[PDB]
Amino acid sequence: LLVPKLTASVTDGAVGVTVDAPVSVTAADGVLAAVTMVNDNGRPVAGRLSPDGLRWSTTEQLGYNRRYTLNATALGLGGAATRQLTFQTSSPAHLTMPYVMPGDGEVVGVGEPVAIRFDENIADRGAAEKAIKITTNPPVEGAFYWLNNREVRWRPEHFWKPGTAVDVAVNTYGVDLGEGMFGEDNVQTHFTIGDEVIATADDNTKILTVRVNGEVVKSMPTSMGKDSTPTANGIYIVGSRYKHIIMDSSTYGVPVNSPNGYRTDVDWATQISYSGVFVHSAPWSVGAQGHTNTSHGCLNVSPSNAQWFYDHVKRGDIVEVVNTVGGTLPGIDGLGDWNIPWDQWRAGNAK
Ligand SMILES: CC(C)OC(=O)CSC1=C(C(=O)O)N2C(=O)[C@H]([C@@H](C)O)[C@H]2[C@H]1C
Ligand SMILES: N[C@@H](CCC(=O)O)C(=O)O
Repeated sequence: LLVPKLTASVTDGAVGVTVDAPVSVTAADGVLAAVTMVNDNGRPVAGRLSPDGLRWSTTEQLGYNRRYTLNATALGLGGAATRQLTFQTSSPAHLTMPYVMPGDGEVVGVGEPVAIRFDENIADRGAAEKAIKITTNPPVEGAFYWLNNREVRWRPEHFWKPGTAVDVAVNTYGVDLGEGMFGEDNVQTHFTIGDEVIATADDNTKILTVRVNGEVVKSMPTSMGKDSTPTANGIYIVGSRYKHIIMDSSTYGVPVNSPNGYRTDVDWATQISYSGVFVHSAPWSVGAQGHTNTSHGCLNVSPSNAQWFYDHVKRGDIVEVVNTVGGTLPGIDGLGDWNIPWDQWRAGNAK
C-alpha cells in the first residue's frame, strides 16, 4: 500500500509568489483531510476542498507583501502525510489602477475604441497588453496601440459592425507591469455597438450631413474654423456631450488672454476631439453657417441643430471632416484613433 502524496502549487521557502492565481493543494493515493492557509498574523484564508477530496484551492484574493503558511494533511488506505509550507508573495514598489471606457452596459457608436487608462506610467507595455482579454461577438481582429505612457486603445481595422458585443477583462491584479509596478485590482466592462452614425462636414459646402445606417437624416449648415485657426480634416470619434459647458481654451493649452484664447459658455456641446473641437450651439454665427468659417476650430451650428445633435448622436459615433485648409487630426489626439493607418496601428507600439 502506498503512502498518500501531497503536492502544492507553491514551494516551501518561495518568494515573489504572484497573486494573479489561487494557491492549490492536491492529494494522490489518498484524499485531503485538512488544509489551512494563514497570514503571518494568523488569520485564515478562505478556501474550498473539491467534493472528491482531491483538490483544495484558495477562494479569496491573496495579498501583496504577505507571508503565508500552508498546512495540509492527506489520508489514504496506506497511511498519512502532512506538509507545512511558508512562502512570500510579490512585494510591489508601486500599484496602478486601470480605468476602462466606455462604461459597462453602454451602447456606443461604430467608432468607439476600447480604452484602458492606467493611473501611473506603464514600464512594460507588453505585460499590460497580455493581461487585457478582449472578447468580440461576432469575432473581429483588433490590436492594441498606446496613445501615451498611461492609456492603451484597442480597435479593429474598420468601424465596428452594429450589434457587436465587446467584453473587456483587465486582469492586472498580481501582474508585474515593469519596474516593480503591479496592478491594484482587476476591472471588467462590457459594451455593445449600436447604429452606424457618421456625420460628414464638407468645407466645400459648409454642411454637416448626418447619416444613420447610410441614410441622410439631417443636413446642418455649419461654420468651421477660420483660416488662421482651421478645423483639421480627418475622422473624429464622438466623446462626451453637455447641455451647457464653459469652453476654456486653457484646458486645451491656449491662454485665454492670448490671441487665440477664449472662455465661452455654450449650449448643446458634443466633444469630438481632446484638442477641444466641439459641435455646439452658436447663435452669434447663424448668418455665417453654411457660408463662411468663423470659429476657433469648433463646428458651429444653429441652436436647434446642436440640440438635435446632442439628442441623436452618442459616444462613439463618427464625425468626418473633409476639404478644409487644416491638416489632419493627430492619430493620438484622444479621439483621433482612426486616422492612424491600420498597418501602423496593428503593428502596435509596446516596445
Ligand atoms: C475613451 C475616449 C474615447 O473617451 C473618454 O475617455 C471619455 S473621458 C473625457 C473626454 C471626452 O469628451 O471623451 N475628455 C476631455 O476633453 C478630457 C481630456 C482633455 O482629458 C477627457 C474626459 C473629460
Ligand atoms: N488661461 C491661461 C492664462 C490666461 C490668461 O492670459 O489669463 C492659463 O492659466 O493657463
